[PDB]
Amino acid sequence: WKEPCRIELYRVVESLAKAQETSGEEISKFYLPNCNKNGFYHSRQCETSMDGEAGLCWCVYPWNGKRIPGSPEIRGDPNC
Ligand SMILES: [Fe+2]
Repeated sequence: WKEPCRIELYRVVESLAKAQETSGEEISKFYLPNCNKNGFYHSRQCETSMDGEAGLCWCVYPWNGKRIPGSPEIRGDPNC
């Protein structure tokens, strides 16, 4: 797609909404694609947190949102 992150974000949000309907426990962290305004992926991708815990972050190729091999994953800005 020309805006792969934007498209994925919409789909993930829809899927999350559906999952929450039947979810056996309230999920307070989840991954929403972190998109730039052009519809691609920010180099940094972070888990969304709603529980006062830092989300995991990792680094991705902006054109596909796939984790860069050998790049770090930490609960903080990995400095991608
Ligand atoms: Fe970026």
